[PDB]
Amino acid sequence: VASYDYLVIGGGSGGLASARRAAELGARAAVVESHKLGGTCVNVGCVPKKVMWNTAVHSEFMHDHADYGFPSCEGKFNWRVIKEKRDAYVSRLNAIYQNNLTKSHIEIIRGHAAFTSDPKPTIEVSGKKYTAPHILIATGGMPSTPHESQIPGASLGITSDGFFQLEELPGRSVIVGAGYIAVEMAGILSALGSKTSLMIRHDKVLRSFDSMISTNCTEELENAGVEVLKFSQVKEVKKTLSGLEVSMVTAVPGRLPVMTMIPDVDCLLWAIGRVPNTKDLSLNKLGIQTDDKGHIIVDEFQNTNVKGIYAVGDVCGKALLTPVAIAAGRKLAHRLFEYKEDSKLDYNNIPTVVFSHPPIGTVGLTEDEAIHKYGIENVKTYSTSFTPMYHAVTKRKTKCVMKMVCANKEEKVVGIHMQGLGCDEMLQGFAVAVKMGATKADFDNTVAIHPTSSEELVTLR
Amino acid sequence: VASYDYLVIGGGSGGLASARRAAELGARAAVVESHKLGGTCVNVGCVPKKVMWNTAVHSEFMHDHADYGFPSCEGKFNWRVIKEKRDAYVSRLNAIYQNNLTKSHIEIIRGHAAFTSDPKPTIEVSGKKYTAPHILIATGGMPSTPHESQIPGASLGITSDGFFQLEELPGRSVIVGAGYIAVEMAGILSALGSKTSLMIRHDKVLRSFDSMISTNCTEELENAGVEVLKFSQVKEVKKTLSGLEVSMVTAVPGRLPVMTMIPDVDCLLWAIGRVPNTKDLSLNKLGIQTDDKGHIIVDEFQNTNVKGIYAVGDVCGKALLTPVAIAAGRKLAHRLFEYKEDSKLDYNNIPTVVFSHPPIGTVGLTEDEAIHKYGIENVKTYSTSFTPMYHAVTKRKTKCVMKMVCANKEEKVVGIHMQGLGCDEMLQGFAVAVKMGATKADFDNTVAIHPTSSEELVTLR
Ligand SMILES: Cc1cc2nc3c(=O)[nH]c(=O)nc-3n(C[C@H](O)[C@H](O)[C@H](O)COP(=O)(O)OP(=O)(O)OC[C@H]3O[C@@H](n4cnc5c(N)ncnc54)[C@H](O)[C@@H]3O)c2cc1C
Ligand SMILES: Cc1cc2nc3c(=O)[nH]c(=O)nc-3n(C[C@H](O)[C@H](O)[C@H](O)COP(=O)(O)OP(=O)(O)OC[C@H]3O[C@@H](n4cnc5c(N)ncnc54)[C@H](O)[C@@H]3O)c2cc1C
Repeated sequence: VASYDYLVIGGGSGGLASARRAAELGARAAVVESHKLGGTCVNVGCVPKKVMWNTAVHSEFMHDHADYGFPSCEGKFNWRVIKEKRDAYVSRLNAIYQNNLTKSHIEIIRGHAAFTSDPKPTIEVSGKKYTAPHILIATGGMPSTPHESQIPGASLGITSDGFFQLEELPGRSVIVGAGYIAVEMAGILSALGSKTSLMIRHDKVLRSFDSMISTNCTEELENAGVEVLKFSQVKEVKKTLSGLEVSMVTAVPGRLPVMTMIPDVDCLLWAIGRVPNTKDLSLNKLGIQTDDKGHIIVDEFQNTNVKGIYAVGDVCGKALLTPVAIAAGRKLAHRLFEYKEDSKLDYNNIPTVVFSHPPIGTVGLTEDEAIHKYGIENVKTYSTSFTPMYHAVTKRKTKCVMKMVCANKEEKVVGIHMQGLGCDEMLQGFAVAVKMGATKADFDNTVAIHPTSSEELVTLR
Repeated sequence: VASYDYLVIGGGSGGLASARRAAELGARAAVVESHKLGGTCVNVGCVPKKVMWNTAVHSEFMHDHADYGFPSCEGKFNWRVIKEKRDAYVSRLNAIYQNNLTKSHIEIIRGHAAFTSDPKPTIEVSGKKYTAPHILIATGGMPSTPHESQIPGASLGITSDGFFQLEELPGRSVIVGAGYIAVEMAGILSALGSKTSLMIRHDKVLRSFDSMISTNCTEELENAGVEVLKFSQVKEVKKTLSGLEVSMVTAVPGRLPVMTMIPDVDCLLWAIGRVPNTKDLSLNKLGIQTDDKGHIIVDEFQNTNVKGIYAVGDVCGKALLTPVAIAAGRKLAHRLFEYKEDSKLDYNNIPTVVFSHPPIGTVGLTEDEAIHKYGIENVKTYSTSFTPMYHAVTKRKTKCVMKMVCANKEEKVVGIHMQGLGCDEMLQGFAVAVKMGATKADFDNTVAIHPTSSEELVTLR
């Protein structure tokens, strides 16, 4: 039984960040990883998605070439070219992460970890036992797929994981889901030339975002050539002579349901949710609490119900983002190894960017949320909608929408929501201001930068 | 003698902003404009420059097309196409501004204003007299050109004004100056295909910016194909059989001077400075103080030395930016018409973006300036340099450099300097944070947005 100061199960965003900071603080740490280091973000998430987004962005920009004075660009996108380069880049990152661990003196234990029946919390990997007074579970999640029992032929569809394995651009693609992953995948497939449909259960995507954003985003998708199938769900999938045939039920409220077949589908992509990866951990041998989806339950300090067992990141089911896993893992290392007892992540005011076309940035409360926290009488919003100057000379157009949610007489800025060209890079510093408690006077008293889209946020009236 | 509550001389950025706010406050105002409304920014500045930058940006992006999986884009940029569209857009703005004035009930007096010999400050426009207890001079500036006496044939060169009149892309262009305007013009001409040289008196451009930026910017220019002629100045210009011939002196320190002729020059562009437009105002009839360049001198509240005469914007010679003229004109209207005596613009922490390739964003003190304000022992900087993920798959590369200047033990953020893709839209919100007095802990405690360039600023170590 090898003993360490800190054992980290999972070498993804949160596990690596926590292990590294712990080691800086003098901990003797080991990371257990059964697949590739870098976890979901590097291998099948953030990174490869962003490369594909940059690619889709080129496709759009190329539509405006002629408007800008240049000769019309003619063609066909070659999927394999970028796929090969994308894979190589991921390989480069994997090697870097590994080196980061080695330079820090963190041991990498390769294999699948499971808790043992032993009294003091102990794990087993490949027959060998390992123990530590502090064990972090950061095993992340996985894409959720429907059961063949509820949707027959569901297994003919792929998930976001399968998207990263594709080697050719699918001719006809149907994406099921209305969350950010669904939205991003649809936007990439469509821009690159797949005839794409997005199938949602209601009438708008991103229903948990501020309603200005969910409305605007749904419109932008339509405008970009994505067919949004509203109030629709899949009833069955079947393998035909030439691709797939999707049976769907459309049930507009106030109307009779109608069943439609979607033929000649090359790619059916389930983007319906994520499930936590806890199933094969033997949690129950320690009685560690989970919810009914399998999420590990923790307190504000990332503690599980068992002393010396912590959990961070996706496996916890809250705020499923790489930077949150990182920040939570770092704060936890400071608490454990630097004895900063008050060290923990504040889950409010976490900023998010959705890589749609144009991209979306949001931080803080939606208008409704502020309304429920402070009362209608105490909430005031400011918004603007305009066509960015980029489009002044183009036939193709996109819009930029921005909304600021203020509370109390002081007009404290409690939410910023926007969609538009440049919004992916614009959000970070306003997130800093929001975190600091800025009021609207603070924004207004900041001299604008002209001509930019960002200046609109400091000139709202 | 027609009397108003407020007379504004000049209908550009600051004059229009001030007149509009005054009118909201109940003032009966009139704007005197001898040319086009919108002034320098709209007609020959910010706006047309940005359109040309977006055009240059397309040119670059088109170099990466093939790397991204698409077929090589082949050609020749057509200057007149975009020129025509750019001019139309400016025409659209002129009409909008005019309408803005009318909707506000502001009178537009068309013509050139000059002060009169009259005791109570009075102006004359086209034979008629106008007076007000509050008169704002916001006449802006103009490009500076050398005297034929010092540089013979200087008048064969054009200025940034002339740049906006060009109808064809010059084959060979030489730009003289090392300030932002010079840098921007060179970057646009070069990206669009002119064989471009930038002639600077020292070894770096943007010498008043943080030295990380002046170094990086000079390198990026070289890397983008701009020939930077260091320690060089023009000695004479002459009209040859086929364009211009520029005689220059290069005087590297530690070396002997060497004279070179530059032949076959299509376009010689002077970007050496701006001069205030005060010369034809008859200021001296009121004894209004100017400095030796012709700038009107004002106090912190924009007052001139004469009661009821104010000046804002470029004519004052400080912080030559549209948003500063706007903010100063607005604060002044609140002071005059809302009786807010403490109403004035804080000239610290004004953010700037330079539309180079990649763009530059800066706010606050350079490292040297912090060093002189606080002492070397009290200044600590943080910086990073990296290749944006956009280039992971391209043969062409650009870099991103960021620097944070902190002061005192608390590490108050007193300066942010950066250059890189996306930096034009990234700056605004950090400018808000800087204005509010953020410290480095405030940045560090803000959860990152991944994957973006902006996240680097909140993860500096
Ligand atoms: C398509 C997609 C796009 C995304 N885009 C973004 C984005 O742009 N920005 C963003 O912020 N977030 C994005 N996310 C979310 C981000 O990827 C996750 O929030 C993040 O990866 C969660 O980190 P984690 O540390 O919890 O887990 P993970 O990164 O998943 O890592 C868990 C690791 O544990 C390993 N493991 C699991 N069980 C065991 C075991 N028993 N023994 C040993 N090893 C084990 C796994 O192999 C894995 O490497 C995206 C996600 C997806 C799916
Ligand atoms: C090439 C270039 C690019 C620039 N790019 C940017 C940029 O991207 N961002 C930025 O913030 N700033 C930029 N600037 C600077 C910005 O244009 C100026 O700071 C801004 O225009 C100054 O406003 P102003 O109100 O002082 O004067 P102006 O806008 O110049 O207006 C002065 C007005 O007064 C009129 N006038 C003058 N004298 C009289 C008289 N006697 N009677 C009647 N009317 C009169 C003039 O015709 C004019 O319309 C740029 C400038 C240039 C030259």
